[PDB]
Amino acid sequence: AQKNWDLFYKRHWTTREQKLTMLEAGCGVGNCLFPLLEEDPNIFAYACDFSPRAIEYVKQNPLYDTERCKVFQCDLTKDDLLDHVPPESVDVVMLIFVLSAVHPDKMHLVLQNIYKVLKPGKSVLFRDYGLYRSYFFTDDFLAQLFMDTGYEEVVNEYVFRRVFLQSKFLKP
Ligand SMILES: Nc1ncnc2c1ncn2[C@@H]1O[C@H](CSCC[C@H](N)C(=O)O)[C@@H](O)[C@H]1O
Repeated sequence: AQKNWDLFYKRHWTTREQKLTMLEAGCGVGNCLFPLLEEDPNIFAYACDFSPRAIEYVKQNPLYDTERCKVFQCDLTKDDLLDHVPPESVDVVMLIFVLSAVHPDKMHLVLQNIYKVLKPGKSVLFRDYGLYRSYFFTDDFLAQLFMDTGYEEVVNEYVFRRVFLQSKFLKP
């Protein structure tokens, strides 16, 4: 698994864009996130990625500042988010083009990990491929997955823009 994702380092925000605290799972090289962080200085981010070759690229980018963003390697499927992220401390979690890469059987080990750090009021902005080594999701299969892992859906919607899905789920 991670082997394939690490080989690649040798799927972008699309108008998805205060004391906001945010986590970007599968941050990547943080191409969209780092610009956002410069534009607003309030935002503190915890960026986590499966591949270490990606985390070094993230540190290399000039935009990277250590006091507006914390970057750490983590496999959400097995590694624990709480060890680097304080509990119920995040106002936004963004799963963008990342749940697809995770296997369906393990796909909820992440929604649960993200769940502990998410503040009870705050939600999880989602952006991923839909249908009607990634996998694609029908709008119902996905809403069930947050429901199975305890989150409550505010928005689930396919975008035609190969398909995309825009979904917002709120932790109770
Ligand atoms: N189980 C897993 N644990 C951690 N990161 C994972 C993962 N499965 C996929 N990823 C990460 O998912 C990311 C998706 S692509 C990068 C993010 C995208 N550019 C954005 O703007 O959000 C990759 O960086 C990959 O390493």
